Amino acid sequence: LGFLGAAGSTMGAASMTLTVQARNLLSGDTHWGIKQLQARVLAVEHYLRDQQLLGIWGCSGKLICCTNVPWNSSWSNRNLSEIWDNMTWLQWDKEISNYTQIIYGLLEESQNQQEKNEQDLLELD
Amino acid sequence: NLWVTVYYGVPVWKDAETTLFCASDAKHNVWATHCCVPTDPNPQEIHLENVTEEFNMWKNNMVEQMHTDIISLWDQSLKPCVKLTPLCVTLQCTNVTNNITDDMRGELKNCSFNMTTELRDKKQKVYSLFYRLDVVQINNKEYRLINCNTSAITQACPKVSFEPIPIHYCAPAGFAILKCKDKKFNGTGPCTNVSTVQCTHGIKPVVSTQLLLNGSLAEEEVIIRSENITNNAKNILVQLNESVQINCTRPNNNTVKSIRIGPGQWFYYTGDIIGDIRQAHCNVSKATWNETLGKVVKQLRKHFGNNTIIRFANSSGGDLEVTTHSFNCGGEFFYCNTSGLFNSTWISNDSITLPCRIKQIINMWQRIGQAMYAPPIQGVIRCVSNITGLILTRDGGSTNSTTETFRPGGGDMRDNWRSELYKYKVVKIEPLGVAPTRCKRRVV
Amino acid sequence: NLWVTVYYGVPVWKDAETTLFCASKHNVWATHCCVPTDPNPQEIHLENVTEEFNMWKNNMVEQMHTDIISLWDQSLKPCVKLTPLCVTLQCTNVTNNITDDMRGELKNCSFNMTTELRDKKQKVYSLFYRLDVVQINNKEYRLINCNTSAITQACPKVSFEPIPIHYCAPAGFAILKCKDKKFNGTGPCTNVSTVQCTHGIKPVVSTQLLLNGSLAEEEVIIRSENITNNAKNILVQLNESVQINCTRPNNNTVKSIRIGPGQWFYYTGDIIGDIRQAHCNVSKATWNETLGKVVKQLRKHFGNNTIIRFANSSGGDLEVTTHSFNCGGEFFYCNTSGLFNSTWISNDSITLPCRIKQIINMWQRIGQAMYAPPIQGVIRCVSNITGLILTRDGGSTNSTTETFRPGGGDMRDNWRSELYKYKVVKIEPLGVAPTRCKRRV
Amino acid sequence: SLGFLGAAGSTMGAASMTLTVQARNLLSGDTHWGIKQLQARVLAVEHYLRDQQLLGIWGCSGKLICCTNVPWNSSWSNRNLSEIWDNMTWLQWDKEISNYTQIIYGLLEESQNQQEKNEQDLLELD
Amino acid sequence: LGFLGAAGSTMGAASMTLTVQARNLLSDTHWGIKQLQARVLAVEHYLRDQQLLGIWGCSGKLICCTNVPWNSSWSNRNLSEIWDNMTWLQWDKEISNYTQIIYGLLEESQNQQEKNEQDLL
Amino acid sequence: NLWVTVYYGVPVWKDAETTLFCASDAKKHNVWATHCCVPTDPNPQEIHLENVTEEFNMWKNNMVEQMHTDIISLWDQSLKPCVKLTPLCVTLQCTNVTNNITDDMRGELKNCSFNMTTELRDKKQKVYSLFYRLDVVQINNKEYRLINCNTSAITQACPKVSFEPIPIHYCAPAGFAILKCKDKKFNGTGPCTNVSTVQCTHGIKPVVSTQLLLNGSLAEEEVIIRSENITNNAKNILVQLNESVQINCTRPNNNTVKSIRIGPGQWFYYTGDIIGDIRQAHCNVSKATWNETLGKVVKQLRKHFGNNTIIRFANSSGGDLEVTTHSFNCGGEFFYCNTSGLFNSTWISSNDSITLPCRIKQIINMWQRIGQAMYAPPIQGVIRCVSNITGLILTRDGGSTNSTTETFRPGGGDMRDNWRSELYKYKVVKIEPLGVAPTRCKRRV
Ligand SMILES: *[C@@H]1O[C@H](CO)[C@@H](O[C@@H]2O[C@H](CO)[C@@H](O[C@@H]3O[C@H](CO[C@H]4O[C@H](CO)[C@@H](O)[C@H](O)[C@@H]4O)[C@@H](O)[C@H](O[C@H]4O[C@H](CO)[C@@H](O)[C@H](O)[C@@H]4O)[C@@H]3O)[C@H](O)[C@H]2NC(C)=O)[C@H](O)[C@H]1NC(C)=O
Ligand SMILES: *[C@@H]1O[C@H](CO)[C@@H](O[C@@H]2O[C@H](CO)[C@@H](O[C@@H]3O[C@H](CO[C@H]4O[C@H](CO)[C@@H](O)[C@H](O)[C@@H]4O)[C@@H](O)[C@H](O[C@H]4O[C@H](CO)[C@@H](O)[C@H](O)[C@@H]4O)[C@@H]3O)[C@H](O)[C@H]2NC(C)=O)[C@H](O)[C@H]1NC(C)=O
Ligand SMILES: *[C@@H]1O[C@H](CO)[C@@H](O[C@@H]2O[C@H](CO)[C@@H](O)[C@H](O)[C@H]2NC(C)=O)[C@H](O)[C@H]1NC(C)=O
Ligand SMILES: *[C@@H]1O[C@H](CO)[C@@H](O)[C@H](O)[C@H]1NC(C)=O
Ligand SMILES: *[C@@H]1O[C@H](CO)[C@@H](O)[C@H](O)[C@H]1NC(C)=O
Ligand SMILES: *[C@@H]1O[C@H](CO)[C@@H](O)[C@H](O)[C@H]1NC(C)=O
Ligand SMILES: *[C@@H]1O[C@H](CO)[C@@H](O)[C@H](O)[C@H]1NC(C)=O
Ligand SMILES: *[C@@H]1O[C@H](CO)[C@@H](O)[C@H](O)[C@H]1NC(C)=O
Ligand SMILES: *[C@@H]1O[C@H](CO)[C@@H](O)[C@H](O)[C@H]1NC(C)=O
Ligand SMILES: *[C@@H]1O[C@H](CO)[C@@H](O)[C@H](O)[C@H]1NC(C)=O
Ligand SMILES: *[C@@H]1O[C@H](CO)[C@@H](O)[C@H](O)[C@H]1NC(C)=O
Ligand SMILES: *[C@@H]1O[C@H](CO)[C@@H](O)[C@H](O)[C@H]1NC(C)=O
Ligand SMILES: *[C@@H]1O[C@H](CO)[C@@H](O)[C@H](O)[C@H]1NC(C)=O
Ligand SMILES: *[C@@H]1O[C@H](CO)[C@@H](O)[C@H](O)[C@H]1NC(C)=O
Ligand SMILES: *[C@@H]1O[C@H](CO)[C@@H](O)[C@H](O)[C@H]1NC(C)=O
Ligand SMILES: *[C@@H]1O[C@H](CO)[C@@H](O)[C@H](O)[C@H]1NC(C)=O
Ligand SMILES: *[C@@H]1O[C@H](CO)[C@@H](O)[C@H](O)[C@H]1NC(C)=O
Repeated sequence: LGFLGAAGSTMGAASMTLTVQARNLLSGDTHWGIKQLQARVLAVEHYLRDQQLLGIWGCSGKLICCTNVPWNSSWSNRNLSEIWDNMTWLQWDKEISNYTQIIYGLLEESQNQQEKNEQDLLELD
Repeated sequence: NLWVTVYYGVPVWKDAETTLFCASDAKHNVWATHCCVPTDPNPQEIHLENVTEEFNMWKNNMVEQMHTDIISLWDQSLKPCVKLTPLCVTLQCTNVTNNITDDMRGELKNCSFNMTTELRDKKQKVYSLFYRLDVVQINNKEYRLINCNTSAITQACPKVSFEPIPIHYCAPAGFAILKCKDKKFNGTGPCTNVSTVQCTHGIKPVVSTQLLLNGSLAEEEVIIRSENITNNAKNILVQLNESVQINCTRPNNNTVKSIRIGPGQWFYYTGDIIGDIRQAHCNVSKATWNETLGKVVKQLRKHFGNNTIIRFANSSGGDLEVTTHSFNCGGEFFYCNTSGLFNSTWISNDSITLPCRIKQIINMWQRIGQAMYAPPIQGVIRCVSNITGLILTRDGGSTNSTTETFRPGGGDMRDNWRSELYKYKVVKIEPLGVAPTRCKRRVV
Repeated sequence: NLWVTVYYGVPVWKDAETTLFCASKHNVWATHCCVPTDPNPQEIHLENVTEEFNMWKNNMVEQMHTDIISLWDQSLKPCVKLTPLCVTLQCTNVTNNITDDMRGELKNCSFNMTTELRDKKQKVYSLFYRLDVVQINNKEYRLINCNTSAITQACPKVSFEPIPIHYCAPAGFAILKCKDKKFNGTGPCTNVSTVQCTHGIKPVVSTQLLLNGSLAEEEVIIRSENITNNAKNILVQLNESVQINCTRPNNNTVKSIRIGPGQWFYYTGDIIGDIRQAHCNVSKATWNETLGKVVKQLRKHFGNNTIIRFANSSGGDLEVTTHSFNCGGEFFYCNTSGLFNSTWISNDSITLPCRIKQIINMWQRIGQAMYAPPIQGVIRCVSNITGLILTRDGGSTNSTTETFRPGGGDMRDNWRSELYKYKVVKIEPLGVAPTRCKRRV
Repeated sequence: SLGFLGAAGSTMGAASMTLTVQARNLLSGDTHWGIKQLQARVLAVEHYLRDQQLLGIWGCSGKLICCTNVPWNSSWSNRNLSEIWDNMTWLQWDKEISNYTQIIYGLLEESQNQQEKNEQDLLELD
Repeated sequence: LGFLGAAGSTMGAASMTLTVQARNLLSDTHWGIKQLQARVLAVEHYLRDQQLLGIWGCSGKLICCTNVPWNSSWSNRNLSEIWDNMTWLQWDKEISNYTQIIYGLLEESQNQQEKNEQDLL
Repeated sequence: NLWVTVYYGVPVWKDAETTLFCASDAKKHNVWATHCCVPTDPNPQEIHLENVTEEFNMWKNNMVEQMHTDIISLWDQSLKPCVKLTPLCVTLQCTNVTNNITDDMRGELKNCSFNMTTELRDKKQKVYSLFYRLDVVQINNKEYRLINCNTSAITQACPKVSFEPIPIHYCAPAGFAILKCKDKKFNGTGPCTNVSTVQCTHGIKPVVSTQLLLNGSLAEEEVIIRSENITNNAKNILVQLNESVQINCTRPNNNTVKSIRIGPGQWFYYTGDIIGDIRQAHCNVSKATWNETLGKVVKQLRKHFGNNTIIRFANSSGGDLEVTTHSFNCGGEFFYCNTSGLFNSTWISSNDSITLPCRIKQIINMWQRIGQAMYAPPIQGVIRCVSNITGLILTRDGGSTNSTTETFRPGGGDMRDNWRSELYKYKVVKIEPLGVAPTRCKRRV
């Protein structure tokens, strides 16, 4: 399908559309010219912020990444079978509201530790 | 077995506000000049399977942008044009008396004044006819133009066409336009048939005050949409599922003359008139009108009770711009009397002829401080247009008589675009998210 | 033995220039600085950091100058022009209810102005101050700027009252603060911290003496780019404020006319009651103690065996020789010679007369004249002196007696006071260092 | 954690654990005024991208800390390693050298070129 | 040697300058806008190239080997001609507008590889 | 047994339009320099490309189009803050200047008077001045108005602003490169084998003139004649000379310039009087040089027309002064010089400098646009300028009956042609870093 045809997709099914969603993110009177110029700049800023975060978390090389952060019961209490193919991703997303900063902080810290540990030992005399 | 996985490129979005740009493709038309992007929307439609969305037309920021953008284009288009400041002089006038019917007695005045010309040193005496609506007595009598005590007036440039053409609004990267596909949607429902486009439908900016012209029709039934049905002080936007054809003319054959005032600045004169003097008129089929209103009433009573009697009275007192049906017909500005359309009470072929007046000074968008002068148009004017909807208000002040009254409404023009784009929403794309996987990062 | 290793995100910076944005109802400042500031200062004190500051080279001063000029020019852009009024005036003196501290100061003028219709003229009467009117030669007069510049009426609905202004760094930049007690404006500073934005600095415009600014804290602090060089101004920051109560005592009437379609002109009309000169009241006791404190601090720069005298101002135009400020929206010019008479050898207030002027050539710029519409009623304000601009009279022959004269200068020096503590730097995330490891291959 | 540049007083070694905060604060989050603001945003982006491009070129993309295959030259600096990492901050370090920037970058560019061409030959062989 | 210097060199030889080119791709209201528009476009083109290398799994390498088989239909020219005699300009003329075909194929190979790894982890 | 190999930083490009930025050197109030505040590099680069071929087409070149667009804009922006002369167009009363003038230049000037508004709105002042007849049109007793009064507002150019052309370098934005053809003898309408890449163009002065190309690039080997279509007689022929010819032009009379205030800081300048001799403006070009130069051009034309042809020169078609004469700016004044003295002879199968008269006018419809006008303040003192002719613009009459005799005449057209000549050797391309090729490697899985 095309962009967003995955809207009704389950979390499992949705994994096969990560490339259509990703490829469509980039690009397609004084006051008019400025407004459109501003819009283009903002699109770039949003793009870069997302890339920076994936970089920081160590998942910049993939559309799908396993992290070194455990899942918390304070975030959700559902089964793997409940979530995959028995859940539509759009709803899964509303269900994780307010957990964004918690999760990001954890991703940053676990990545900080992994890089540090590798520097101390794999690079060791 | 409890871990975190992260994804990029997930099909997720949030309600969002961004700036849209226009595009249109089909001479010196302002809309055509401005909306320079080619469109050609061949791949636009993507259906979203298993999607329900919340829409709310009354909070549509796109309406606000159209209002803003339309005014901006209008003003910009009039900047490189002739200023008529030099015409704020004492004007001497007498009555036009020749070949005038009763309906037009005193309507036109024969005026003259001392105008400047190319050299500062030279003056010229000129003559013109005016509609009484544009001229005020000073107090053989002396007059001034109505705008001179408030602001300078600018003459619109004759080559420039403001004729509305379909305009498509296109999203910037990172955004999408989401559309409701529900024939019974009243503007705020949780639509269960949703699709998206990158650029929307070509909707033309037709501007009017009592009834709505050249819009879309409802697919199956008349739909009555209001932000608060209960609130009497709201415009009710009624969309018809059938159009009503209306024919409207300006029967007098106008001679247009022009005089140079400045180095390249020219002013257009009304000249004189060929043919007996008559007022302007619009014609609506009586039977069609009666069927149309009855259809509205049935739906209206579904909201207000099917044992209710509904009176459709004419407009309330107020300024011409408020009480009449105002529209642009062939470049001319008409102010028509709609009382002839609202004289029935609903309980359990000839046309309707509506007299109309013409005014050349327009305080468009009700923004006081500026005025535009509409040059006279050579010959006669005829246009045909479709009534695709209307605006009503409740009169209120009920006595629990179960007899509601709905006079015609009015207001700014935001409601006009809200009606046409009631089905569209804008969202932002959000590519990142996580899930409760059982996979841990595999590390040394 | 050692290898090159590189890092990203290294906490270092370089001196740099950039554009700071402004952040905080018909007030020009409020309108422009529509962006709110965060409620949280977010200041990080740095440990083990010394930084070098130089207030005389702080480019933030230049930015503020540019920004203020822009706002004034923008603000007057949509206002009615008064060029239709550059006509010959017929004037006589106002002689009734005169105390003679203003004899001939105000004149009664009349003129034929254009009304909204071009073919109708009207006789109008008004009262003008001598400062705005010159003789052409019941004599023929003209406004002072009708031979040099266009005159624009400031819009009656727009306030220019200064509000605190905060400047904020763009991403990639940071602002460092000095905050070193008794710092003289230059060199290494050890009380350094990092901030996102400056505090709110109110852009009060004045000459000779600075009003409603920051204090010197514990001691009076005197700063100059060069102590010896008499070409430099001396910025004296007081450690306590001095209040001054200033008024325009006459009860005025405001009248207006249409000079065009939607074009209204405002004028002084009539005066209710009798005539009194504008004036400012300064406590002498406070003032005399204040000056002594200033001298005690000046002594560390010139020697404690030197005798000091304070002189009145030098010659120049009104904007140069008198103290100037905006009070109630009116423009006051005050004679401060009475404040600088004494010598220091090793309620009892003073009243300073003031003058009122309506046509203002702002910022020492010529070609853009602003007309100040009249204010009805009586004007009163109380302002705080927080510092002075002084110069050393110069001409010294090493006589051991020195004289300091009130100075003044470009508005940049006033902003230089509150911008004293701030510096902006660019962040440089990359760096290289030696280590033990070689890249794994 | 002190936050952005709170590491200014930290030793070079200690400061390595704050590289992430410094990275986070590099991205953001009247006709003339509008232009000035656009210029500011564009330049910030250009600087960000230039640093990322170079990390790519030098083969350290995705890392905050990267070992290279370029040996250290004592002509740039000849100091005790323990003094560098434990008794100096990064700001002091930068000031200590404030040189040889182009030399180092040239060495990094080439050592990456050597590594990628060697990988290409080996992979075509197997 | 220099920016786009060895333009006439063969495709194989040309590998020696690919880095110089990469390093040189990054840096009155009407005038100011023209310049901003130019800067923005340069950024957009740059990011699109990076995005493509990302989606194909080549973002970490200047020179990338992929698993997409070569189609003799696109070109039946020999490696002995392509790397040793032809230049990149000539080659591009002979790519005969099949670039987008290859892009679609590269994208599919990458999708398969990322999914397979995730199932294996 | 092949797969796809992906490369980044690939040395390929495409023809592409983009704008260039303007740069200038370190050498006031010069309009060009004021706009082009970006300095050029002290050390320019050029890389010759070995085993390179390219194609140039000067007739389809957006570099020229940009230069035109920007030069117009700059001109107009420069006049934005200058005093408008709107109040100046009042009934003008004139008599002819005949008492001090020789029969030559007699009748060129009129002595006119008018009542103009001064600093105060209540007053007018009586002003009289000298005018060229070309700026004044009769109304009908003697009664005149300014010639462009009934077309547009006239703005006085600001007297401090210099328009003297300075070399301008156009520089590529990142992602783009400028290619140039170094072939010693080519017409730039096709393939080139000596090609190099540069960051910026050679500086080109923004000289404005018609039917004659002044202070440009000189050909090095021979006269080179180029056109878009040789057989199309409706097109201009650009002739690039390989030897320059010096032309000495003057405005010989010593005037007096006066000025008045017409408003609050508004100054108007006009010619007050003339002291001494009154003579027509003129230009002097060596005859011998001209005949040899023209002969070289003819030899070059013969290469395209035949061994037995007859090459006739004649003057241009009649029409507006602006298209008919060799217009140019000399010392800041606008000259409209005769052409016929140089185009009379037919070529068959001290130095007697030719003197041509020049007209001068102060109201100019700049850039051949209608609806705008500028007034040239009078310039105080005697004016002399000496310049180099580096090229010519001619048309062929066509309508051939194969008589073998053909006529060439001076002619003009859009001023872009002047810049096409200077830019005939440059092209702009977009750099395209990605590409693919077949390989013997596959990824490890
Ligand atoms: C609802 O929708 C309808 C249908 O589109 C609109 O009706 C149209 O209104 C426009 C504007 O008045 C009409 O266009 C004008 O037609 C004039 C007459 O043209 C005749 O001859 C041509 C052939 O040459 C026929 O195609 C045409 O049907 C007529 O028989 C022209 O003279 C007008 O020209 C104007 O502009 C030119 C420059 O472009 C000037 O030189 C002219 O002097 C003049 O100013 C113009 O083209 C159009 O014909 C109507 N369509 C139909 C089917 O009748 C309604 O107006 C719209 N309602 C609302 C409220 O918007
Ligand atoms: C092709 O190229 C030639 C270059 O030689 C051009 O001819 C030159 O034109 C310029 C512009 O008018 C001349 O420069 C002017 O010269 C005037 C004469 O003064 C002479 O003596 C002084 C003594 O120091 C010299 O510096 C000066 O160069 C002259 O030799 C000056 O009075 C002018 O200054 C005034 O005008 C300028 C305008 O920019 C102002 O900036 C100044 O403040 C001042 O008001 C000016 O310097 C130059 O002299 C000419 N060269 C020759 C032959 O002498 C041709 O014009 C050009 N072709 C075309 C198409 O024009
Ligand atoms: C342009 O073509 C010439 C050949 O005409 C190239 O010369 C080669 O030089 C290398 C050494 O650097 C030799 O090993 C080759 O054998 C030469 N080629 C031939 C056919 O003899 C020259 O390198 C080419 N220039 C560029 C930039 O590629
Ligand atoms: C919507 O639901 C149907 C089952 O009724 C399913 O086959 C289809 O794939 C779903 N749509 C999407 C985008 O997954
Ligand atoms: C989950 O979050 C709570 C806070 O609500 C915290 O106390 C707990 O330690 C967290 N557990 C894990 C496994 O992260
Ligand atoms: C986030 O917190 C709010 C608090 O009111 C809650 O309503 C909402 O459901 C939460 N979102 C989640 C847990 O997805
Ligand atoms: C608006 O809607 C509410 C709920 O239906 C109703 O109570 C209210 O009366 C409405 N507005 C007014 C002013 O009637
Ligand atoms: C409605 O009709 C009445 C009947 O005379 C009239 O007075 C009134 O003005 C009409 N509408 C308006 C504008 O009030
Ligand atoms: C008016 O006032 C001036 C003060 O400048 C004085 O010189 C003059 O004599 C006065 N004239 C009259 C009428 O007394
Ligand atoms: C107004 O104009 C008349 C013209 O007769 C003149 O006498 C009178 O003095 C003028 N009045 C003023 C105040 O200038
Ligand atoms: C200030 O400048 C003068 C010269 O103008 C010099 O003699 C003196 O030493 C300078 N003093 C300082 C504080 O640098
Ligand atoms: C002078 O002052 C008295 C007292 O307020 C007042 O009654 C009188 O009218 C004033 N005279 C004039 C000319 O204003
Ligand atoms: C960098 O090298 C230059 C070469 O002379 C030197 O002047 C400069 O001081 C060096 N940088 C520092 C500050 O160490
Ligand atoms: C491919 O063609 C070239 C040139 O004709 C030839 O040298 C080569 O042997 C052919 N096949 C291969 C790859 O050997
Ligand atoms: C010019 O004007 C004078 C008036 O003195 C007249 O004698 C002469 O003939 C006129 N010349 C022409 C050709 O207009
Ligand atoms: C233009 O060139 C073509 C050859 O490409 C030629 O056939 C044609 O006749 C030329 N046009 C004219 C008017 O000679
Ligand atoms: C005659 O024509 C030939 C080409 O056929 C040319 O090479 C030769 O130079 C010409 N000779 C003359 C005298 O024009």
